[PDB]
Amino acid sequence: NVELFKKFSEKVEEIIEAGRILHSRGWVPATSGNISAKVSEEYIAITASGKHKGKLTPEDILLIDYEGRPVGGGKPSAETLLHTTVYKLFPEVNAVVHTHSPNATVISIVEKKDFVELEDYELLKAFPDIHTHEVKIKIPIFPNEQNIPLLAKEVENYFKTSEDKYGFLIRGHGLYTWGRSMEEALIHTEALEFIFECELKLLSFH
Amino acid sequence: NVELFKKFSEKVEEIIEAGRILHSRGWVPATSGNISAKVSEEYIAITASGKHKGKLTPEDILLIDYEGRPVGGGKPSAETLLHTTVYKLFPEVNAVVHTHSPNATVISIVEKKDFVELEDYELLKAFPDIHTHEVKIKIPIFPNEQNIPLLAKEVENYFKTSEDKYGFLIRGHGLYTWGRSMEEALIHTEALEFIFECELKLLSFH
Amino acid sequence: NVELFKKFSEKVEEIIEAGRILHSRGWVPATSGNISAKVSEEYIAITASGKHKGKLTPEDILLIDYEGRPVGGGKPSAETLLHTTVYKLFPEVNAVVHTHSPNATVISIVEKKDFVELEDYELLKAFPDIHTHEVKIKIPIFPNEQNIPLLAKEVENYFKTSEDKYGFLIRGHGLYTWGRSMEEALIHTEALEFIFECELKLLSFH
Amino acid sequence: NVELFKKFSEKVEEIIEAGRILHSRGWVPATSGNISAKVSEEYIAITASGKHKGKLTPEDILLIDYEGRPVGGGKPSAETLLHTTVYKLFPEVNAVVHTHSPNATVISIVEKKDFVELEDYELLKAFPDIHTHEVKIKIPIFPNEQNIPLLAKEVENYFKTSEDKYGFLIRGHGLYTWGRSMEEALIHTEALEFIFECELKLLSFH
Ligand SMILES: [Cl-]
Ligand SMILES: [Cl-]
Ligand SMILES: [Cl-]
Ligand SMILES: [Cl-]
Repeated sequence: NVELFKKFSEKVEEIIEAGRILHSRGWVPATSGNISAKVSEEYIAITASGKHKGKLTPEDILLIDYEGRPVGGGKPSAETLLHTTVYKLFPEVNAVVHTHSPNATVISIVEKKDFVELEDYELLKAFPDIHTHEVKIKIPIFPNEQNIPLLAKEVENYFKTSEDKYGFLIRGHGLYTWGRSMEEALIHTEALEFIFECELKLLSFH
Repeated sequence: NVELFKKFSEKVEEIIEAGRILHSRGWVPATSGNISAKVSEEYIAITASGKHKGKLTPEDILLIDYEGRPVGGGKPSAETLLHTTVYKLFPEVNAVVHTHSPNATVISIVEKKDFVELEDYELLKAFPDIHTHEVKIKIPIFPNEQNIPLLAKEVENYFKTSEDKYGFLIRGHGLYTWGRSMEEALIHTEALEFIFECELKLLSFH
Repeated sequence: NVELFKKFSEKVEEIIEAGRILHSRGWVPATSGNISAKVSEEYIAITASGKHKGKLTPEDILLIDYEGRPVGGGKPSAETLLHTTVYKLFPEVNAVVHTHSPNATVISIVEKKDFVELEDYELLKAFPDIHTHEVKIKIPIFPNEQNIPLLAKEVENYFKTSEDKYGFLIRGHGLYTWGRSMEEALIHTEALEFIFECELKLLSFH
Repeated sequence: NVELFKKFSEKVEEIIEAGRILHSRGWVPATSGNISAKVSEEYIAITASGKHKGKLTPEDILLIDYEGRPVGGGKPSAETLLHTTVYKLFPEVNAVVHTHSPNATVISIVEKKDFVELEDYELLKAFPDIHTHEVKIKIPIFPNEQNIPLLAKEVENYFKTSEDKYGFLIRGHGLYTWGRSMEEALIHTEALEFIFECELKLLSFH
């Protein structure tokens, strides 16, 4: 079976910790959000969807394949499909974080354009990874597509053709980001959650 | 006397902890709110109304009957009647939480409709209990009925005939939720408090 | 010299703790606010005005008389006069807390009427002391009177003739409350700070 | 080499702590902001720009000269130039703090005038250092000048000719303050961040 058990357990502890941190920020209320971490080139560790991310225990962490399918046999879910999609788009990514903050939810409902943009040299330093011809951090907003494979399709199309790879928003579902490490993903989450705060606060005088 | 003393003491510790958690969220300011836990099919443990939920001690926890009456003889109160009402409506419920957050209070005053609604698949996972023909989490708002038995009446009528059983709001009094366990009730409280946040924030641009 | 030293030291520790609690709430930013505690019928312990209430040490606590004068000889200050005023109005009061929250400051500037009112049975339980013919918690707002003795005069007149004795606001200076114990004062502060939150939030849609 | 190593290490620990405090306030999200401390009349310790101020370790602290140049040879940066500028303007200053809060960022975008003002006797006590003919705490706003030496020029001109020396804002970059000690700088930061809160909240009803 190899040393998967070793890496899996490490990701379990990594995810439980990430969950306590997210919760302390008010970004994963009452079961919303989800967290995943790369176990190996064949398996991913992902938080069970109905569990509160702020009180995880080993039993709440599931092991799936790059097809979003649960190793112990099963059918993929929207969340499981969406994470694997991220892993496939960015081979360097080892962690995916989905938050569901009040600001993200609200922005998902009032933003008329299909993206949120800000331009913050200050915040760019959080994405030393991304090289682009712009200085504006951009966050694409995807529709609440009930058709999962199509939603995935649009996300792939966007990121395959876009220089910016900060994260994305799915209206009525929440924010998604990722990183080469859980630390990098959390940092990205914070950066984006910050933008959502400014974006709205602006639209409280506009 | 049986092992009531055993269960009572466990609920005391459960309630004091729930109170510290609620307070840390700013949901039980200066004595507002109240917490109750099922001791047995004949008794309920409830927080004394004039005590700060964030600094409870065993002496602040009262023992009442399913009639809202204080075991040591006494006359029921509005709060005591309202909780027992919840216990009677839902036999599976073992804990009731009443919060009084700034958002809930405000919503109690500005919402024109008699309910708050949102629709959040994400948040629905917090109510694995409820099965309905809708995807919108709904929260009924009841009037500041001075006539307690009538208020109770309306709450009973609503929930006896409604598929949704998330919680309810009493204008000028606060939010009410419940769960099969204190943990489940707290999680529900968070989910609903989240909706109140988005609801208002929306109405800051509408 | 008696056992003043005993009581003084107890109030020192009481005040330092009250200060850490206030600061954690964001109610005493950068030196604003002040805290006082009754040492005896002849002396009061009060926090030095230029010290940050969230990092007090014994050296930051001053001992004054019921005349606001610093025992070691000196001339009274506005703050010292205002607290002694409170102590004189309410003989049962042993602690006075002055906070300076963003909400209080803002309310001090936008409220057109000379008082803030709310009516919250829920919050009334925080003032088991006050008996009145009303159900609305009321907070009088006094002008930024440069003439200290006149400001004091108006405060005395108000409370000598008013049934409500929750606390008061001095525009451009901050909120004031008190209690038979520091715990009671802090609880009152929270109750009033809560009202300031709702009051404004309302005026974000009105 | 002298005892620089002694002082440097002390500033390292001072800066890491300041960073944890700033982060807990939500003022240095995802790498934004920066912190510096005077090591000697020839060297300054400054936080690396791309590191998260809330998770600093000795390796993230750089040593530069009063010319903003990195001792180990290198070319100055905007941040490094801006801090040294502050150190040169105020010889008593031993610490510089740059925050990047949601409020500061937002204010940087909506404030039409080139400064923010408030007038708060209460807050003035936080600046026992500054003597002026006014009672209003003033914060000058400088443009997002890509031309660094010119930005520096304007900042110097302002403070060389202004009685107020509370701090300043660079649109799209963040708030800057300083103090004779890190504690004094943090206190100033809080005072200014408070004003930004009130300023906006006002402009939510104006
Ligand atoms: Cl807003
Ligand atoms: Cl709002
Ligand atoms: Cl507001
Ligand atoms: Cl606002």
